[PDB]
Formats: sequence, C-alpha cells, structure tokens
Amino acid sequence: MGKNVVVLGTQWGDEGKGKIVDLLTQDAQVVVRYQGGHNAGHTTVLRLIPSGMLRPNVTCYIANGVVLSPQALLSEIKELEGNGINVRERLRISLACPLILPYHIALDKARERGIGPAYEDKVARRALRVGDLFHRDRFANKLTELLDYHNFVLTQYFKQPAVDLESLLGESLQWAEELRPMVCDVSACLHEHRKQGENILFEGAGSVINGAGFGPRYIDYVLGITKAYTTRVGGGPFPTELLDDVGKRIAERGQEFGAVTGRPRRCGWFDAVLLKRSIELNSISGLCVTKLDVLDGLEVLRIAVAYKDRDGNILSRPPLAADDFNDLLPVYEELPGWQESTADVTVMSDLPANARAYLKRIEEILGIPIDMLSTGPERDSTITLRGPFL
Amino acid sequence: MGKNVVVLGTQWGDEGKGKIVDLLTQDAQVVVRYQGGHNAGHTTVLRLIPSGMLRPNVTCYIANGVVLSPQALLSEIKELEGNGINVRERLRISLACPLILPYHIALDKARERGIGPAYEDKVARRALRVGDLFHRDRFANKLTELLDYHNFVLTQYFKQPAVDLESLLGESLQWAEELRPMVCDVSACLHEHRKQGENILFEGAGSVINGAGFGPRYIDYVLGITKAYTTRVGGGPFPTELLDDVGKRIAERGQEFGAVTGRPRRCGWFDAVLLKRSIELNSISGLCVTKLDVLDGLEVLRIAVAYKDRDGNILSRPPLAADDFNDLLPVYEELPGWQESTADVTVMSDLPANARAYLKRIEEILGIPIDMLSTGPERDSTITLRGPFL
Repeated sequence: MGKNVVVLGTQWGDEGKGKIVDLLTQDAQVVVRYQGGHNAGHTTVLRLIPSGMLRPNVTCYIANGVVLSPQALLSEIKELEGNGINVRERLRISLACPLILPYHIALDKARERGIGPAYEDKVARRALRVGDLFHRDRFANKLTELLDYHNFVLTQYFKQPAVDLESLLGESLQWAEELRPMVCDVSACLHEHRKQGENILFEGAGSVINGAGFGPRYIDYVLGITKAYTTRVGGGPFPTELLDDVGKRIAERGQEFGAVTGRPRRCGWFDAVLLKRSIELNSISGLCVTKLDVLDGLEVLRIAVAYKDRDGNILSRPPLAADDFNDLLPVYEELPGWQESTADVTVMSDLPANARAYLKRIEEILGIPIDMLSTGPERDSTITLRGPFL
Repeated sequence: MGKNVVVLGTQWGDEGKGKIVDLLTQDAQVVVRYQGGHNAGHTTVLRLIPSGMLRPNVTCYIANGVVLSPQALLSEIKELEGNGINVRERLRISLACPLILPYHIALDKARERGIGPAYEDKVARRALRVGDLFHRDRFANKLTELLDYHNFVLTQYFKQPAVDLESLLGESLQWAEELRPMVCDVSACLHEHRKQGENILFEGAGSVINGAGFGPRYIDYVLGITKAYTTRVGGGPFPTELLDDVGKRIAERGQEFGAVTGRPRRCGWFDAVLLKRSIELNSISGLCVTKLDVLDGLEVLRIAVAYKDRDGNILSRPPLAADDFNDLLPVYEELPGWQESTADVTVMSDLPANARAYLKRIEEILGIPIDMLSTGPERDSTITLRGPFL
C-alpha cells in the first residue's frame, strides 16, 4: 500500500538535494539514512540526523549501514534539542551501526574523516558497534584490545601520537544512557512500516539493500537529483569542464563555492555520459533537475553525449580506470539558449520554449523522464510532473 | 524484454542450490557471480567460475564485487580447459575485481581464506585489482608498498613469517597475458545484455547492486533456495536443532556431512523465523524447496513459527546480537508426516496429501509461494510451479 523511494545525487555532489529531500518528507512517514557518515548535510548543519526531523509525523532511522561518531551524534541531538525539537521520541538508531572513534580519525590523519577506517574495522569483523555500548565490560575489553593494534600501527608504523585508552573510556561513559531510548533493530521497524503501508524515503548520501536490510524488489522509485550543469570539487578528470568565461558565469550564478573553504568549484556542461552510468548503476526511475536558472541568458548550451578516447574510439560510458581519461574529450550536442528568466517558475508552460526543449533533449538522450524541476530555493519553487510517492 | 533473476540460499548454506542454478541456466543467456570468493561450488569443484560454463550459449561474468585469487582462477580455467571447455571465449572478468594474494592469506592465518583481508584492502582504497595487472610498473610499485605494511604487521605484530615480494612478482609474471582476453567492464556488458532483452541470472554465494553495478529496480525475481529442514556447520545458536534420533535420521537421509571433514552437520526442524528475515532482507519472490524426501516417513514434523527469549517475550525475527539467543527457545507448530516416498516425484498431485499440506503451511506462514520443488538430484527431478524467468 505504501511506496518506498530512494533519493540520491547523480553527479559529483552538490546537486542541490537538500531542498528536494525536505519537500519529499511532506509525503513520507519514515526517512532512513543507510550509508556514509557525517560528510554533508542540509541547513544548523545536520550531518548524521536524517532530514525529516522537523516534520512532527516523521520517524527518522539511522540504519546499520551508517558509521557514526557518537559524540558527533549527541552533539547534533543536543543542538536540535536546544532549539526545542523532541528528537529522542522520533530518532531511531541501529544497534549494528559501527562506531567512529578517535583512533579511526587518527589513522586517517597518519595516512594523509574516520569513516574509512571504521568500515575497515567492520569488514575485519572487529568493529565496535552501538550495541556494544550496552555491554560495558565487552566495550572496554574490545576497545583496549583494538587499541593495542591501532596504536601500534599509529606509533610503530606511522610515527604519529597514540590514542589514550583511559580517556576514550571516560569520554564514552555517558553514551549508553544517552542513546538507550533510541536504539533498536532498524530493519525490523522498516519492514513493519512497510507492512502498515507507510511511505518510506531512503535518503542517499553500501546500498539500501545491505545498509538498511531492505530487499531490492521493495524499492518502488529511485529519484536522481541532477544539476542542469556539472560541478566538481576535487582534482582529476572532468571532460566537460569549462575554463572560460561561461564557466566563470556559471560559477557565479550557481554560487558554486566551497561552503567552508570558499574555493570556487570546477564547473562544466551537462554530461549525459556520466548520467547514463548513474542511471544504470542505481536503476534511476526519473530525474529532479536543479539550478536550471543558472543557465538563463546563455547564447548556446552544450551536452556531452559521448566520449572519444586517445585512440579516437567513441565511448558511451565513462571508463572505469582514472588513467583512461588521459587525452579524452567530450562529444557535444549544441542547443540554443534562452534569455527569459526561469527563476521560481511554477508551471512548465511558463518556461521559455528553448528551456523546455533543453529539458526534453536530456530526457530523450537519457531515456528516463524529468519528473521534478527545481527553479529556486523555496519549497513551492518546484514543479512536480510526477510524484515519487504517487 | 528479458528477465533478471537473483538466486540465493535462505538458511545457513548447504541448501542444495547447485542443481537448481544448473537448471535455471537452461533459461539464461548470462550468469553473473557478484560476491564472495572461492568458498563453495558445484560438482570438478568450481569455486570461482560461474555455473553456466557447460552450456554453450551462456556467457559467464565475474563482476567487480568478487575478490579472486588469480592463480586459483587460472587453475580452474586450465582444469576446465583440459576437459575441453572453450572457457576463454565465454568467461568475462571485471577489471575492478580486487586480487587475493598470499599476504591476504597470511593475515588470515596470523589472526586465526584471504577473502576478508582482500575486502579490507578494498575499503582502505589500497587494493590491487585485476586492472593493475595490465600496468606492470604500477602493479610492482603498489605490491612492494603494500607489502611494506602487511609484512610489518605480519612479523612485527603477529610474529609470523613474511611474504616475499620477489617471489610474488615471479608468480604474477604470466597473469596479465593469461587473463587479458577475458577482462572487461562487466557492468557495461550486463546493461548491454539487458538492453538486448537477454535473461540474466545473478548467482548468489556486497549485493547485486554494488557487486555487479546493476540497479535494484532491474531485478525481476529473487529465488530463495530453501531446504525442507535446517542445517548448521559452525557452532553457536541453533534454536530448532535436533539432538535426538530424528536429528540423526535427518542427517543420514540428507547425507548432511562435511564434504572435506566428514563431520556431520547440525540438523534441525524447518525454521520460519529465520526464513522471515531472509525474505525481508532479500525481498525474496518465491522459494525453491529442496530435500523434502529426507522427511519421508517421519511421524510428525515441526516448524518454528516464533522465538521466546529468556524473559518470555515472543520474537517474530531472530535477534540481532548472538548473545541474545542465550536461553531462547523456538515456538513450534506441529504437522502430521507422511509415509509414502516423495523421491523423484514430478507432479505436485503425485505427492502425498500431508506433504502438500506441509508445503502449503510453509507458504501460509511465510507469505510467499513455493514456486519450485526439488525431489531428487536429476535435473528433470524438479517440479516448477512458476518459472523465475517466465
């Protein structure tokens, strides 16, 4: 009776998913984080707590696939609680979530935020988990025995400072009593929600299957949040990158700047080769296109529809290995731009004809529909052609 | 146009999946391994090569989620090749598969078959992969630099012998030229097969999603291979375990003995609490029940329909933590047995009425159909009520 929807970004991040996830929570009773750690979040800066915590009817789940720093989580809980939110009644946390602890962060540093080494412990069948907080004897004996190895690696191998065991025990003294009312078998709860016919939103940041204990055939719709152009933060291959004045104008209109560093992001044309792979890997049902108004006023637009490698071969998907992008170039289609503003448009027919043709061409190339268009920051500044939960 | 089917076991292994996977390859053009390593395989003992290698029309894929020892793989390839099979034309291997190498096996030993430490390297973004064999400079510089750490851990931490770098390079000298005609972008090939409308079988041993680069909504049917009773090999909690003469008779009739050790497996009643969780986690579409004839002639049968913990609480799913099985007991339903042989029966109406009622009760309890019944070892010794690819 209910519908189970996955929402994820389709490019390299910064697709503008925050406003869209918030909009979708209007139709969900349940919101689930199932992967990742504390990496990026909607605006307080919430990195671990799922998005629907503001809506009073929504239950929020941190499922077993999330690795979490408990002090990071309690700090978010207290920050929300200070703003009055009854967080503890509506937040639920898997007993199976592996913990991110100071030795994980230290390992990351010596190699160069703790997320990787936490997943490493899990794969090695040695990770401390939320459930271990409730067996304080086991928590201390595993923590001590884990530190014997990690501190050895940290000091005898990387010549970096150790993580003190006693101080970690002192820091963890309150964690069990603080988390206790919220811990549970999250997969069981999700399947009970599914049985009751409630709408469940899986908020992408490990798949839904393993990360939430939720079989693939129960997923009804995968929404891919997709920016009308492409951005990158890190270095490395970016075939549609613009190093010119159009790229600079996209950066300014899109406010494409690091929220912490202030460094401009790399900007470029829409890349349908990248999107083809994202669609296949995630069986994406439809797209939500964001920031279309950034392109308002450009004379021409380009869309990369293929890649041509160094040998001149035509590629329909990005190559697997990063070194294979060396001497690789995009194959572009050209579409005419528009001059009228598309900002805050609320009905498709109000868009200029060339904006609608741009959106139609993306649909034709990718073979899936654009079911949502975001034209500005407000919630009602969205066109929904087909609702993910309908 | 095609159908994409996942086949997996629903209990603790030894569900008898080999004959069933072989039967399903009659209807598949493509068979994919997407997880695990070389742990168990159908009867030559094939541990890495997917099951449909005997059928001439079938292409077999080892997708990126498989970790593989190359010498183990080449040994299977040569063993098949000696029996005449044109393996290299029909076997395809992901460039992204992480390698299992001697240092992984050594790490496993010092902790106490290399599969775990291989996945550990992958999570730490340091794993050697099949694709690295084709950049011999990189392969050697990564291998040397990986060994500096692993041998340090092996000798300075576990006081165990090191893995010699030079001898590993010598052993790997042929691997690239031997594997070269078979390596590819496996996810891309699978999506091209899906586009051509070909039936794809995913052979369960990481999910299909990440392990094969294949989105969840493309999965059309999940077949759960399920023994008519439960078995366990290892120690630990087994709520329906029989320690009596019925358990011993099940062990003998089912030939439930370790293929290598000869040790009898632990045997017990069918456990629908275990199956409920397997169904939810894997969104299982229907079951293939195996070894029903093992129960021929028993006076009564039992099915565990709930658990009761130490406090007397009734559980519908197995608890998450292993320590929570302490002082836990199954809640049984009792059904009458049958005396007539069900071995090699080919039409449901030929089964005794009590055998059909047993199967009907399992369906009622679990809420999904029994779509296939295996009544013996031959291929035509199967009743197919609904074909996974139909």
